[PDB]
Amino acid sequence: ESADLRALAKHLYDSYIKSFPLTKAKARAILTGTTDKSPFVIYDMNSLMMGEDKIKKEVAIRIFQGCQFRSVEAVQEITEYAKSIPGFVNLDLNDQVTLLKYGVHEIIYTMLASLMNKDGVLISEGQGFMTREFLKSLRKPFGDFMEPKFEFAVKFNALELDDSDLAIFIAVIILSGDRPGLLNVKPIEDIQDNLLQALELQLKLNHPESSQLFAKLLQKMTDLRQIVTEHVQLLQVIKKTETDMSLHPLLQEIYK
Ligand SMILES: CC/C=C\C/C=C\C/C=C\C/C=C\C=C\[C@H](O)CCCC(=O)O
Repeated sequence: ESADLRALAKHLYDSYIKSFPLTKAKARAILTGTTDKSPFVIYDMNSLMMGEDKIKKEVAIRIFQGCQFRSVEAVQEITEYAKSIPGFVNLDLNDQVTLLKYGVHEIIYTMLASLMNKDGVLISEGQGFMTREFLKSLRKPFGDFMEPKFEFAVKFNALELDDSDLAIFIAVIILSGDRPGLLNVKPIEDIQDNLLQALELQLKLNHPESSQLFAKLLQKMTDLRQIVTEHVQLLQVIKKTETDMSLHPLLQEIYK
């Protein structure tokens, strides 16, 4: 019955709204311009300092540290959303951790796209907007830190997916039965099968005129992996040239 799939889709979308304060709908509203949600833009040094005063230690590293914090924040959000996925908490505690460890970043960059356009990205819950040109001008090796993300966002945002779609998709990402070290693989794949069935109906009903979106979308998981890898490298480079820089223990744990 497809009525069981629609019901599953609604459960997931409902938890998605409850687990993420800044949705794509809100982001897009802000990005396309209103008066109350008009963001402050940061494109240079002055505006940066000006922003630290209106939005609420060298520029590059100080900024990068913000990224860390935010990432940790997102993880917490994703972790809580994972629990609402039917069957997920019923799995071996070890596997629950495995799926989270690997799936967390691919989900961070997927949702990050919602906050990006070709010229920049929203920060601090939509309160601010930092230009891609500023980030790209940062000091090596932090200048080439965000470029891969912007590249993906532009390509991915072209699918024109909305929140209700993204919720089933990140559910599928988490429930991947091919993660390194999964003890009990079968029960996991059984859940993804169902999720995939929800995403397939969801997309067809929500994007009737959009040919083979389901396939196009599933392909993007390829781009996501690439993004994660490149990051791990660069991240390992910062480690050596910046031995005086911290790293949240939760993030260090995920990269082993
Ligand atoms: C208060 C905000 C200050 C600086 C943030 C500026 C840009 C953040 C925009 C996107 C980053 C969001 C999440 C994380 C992105 C990075 O890719 C994570 C880097 C840390 C890591 O994952 O190892």
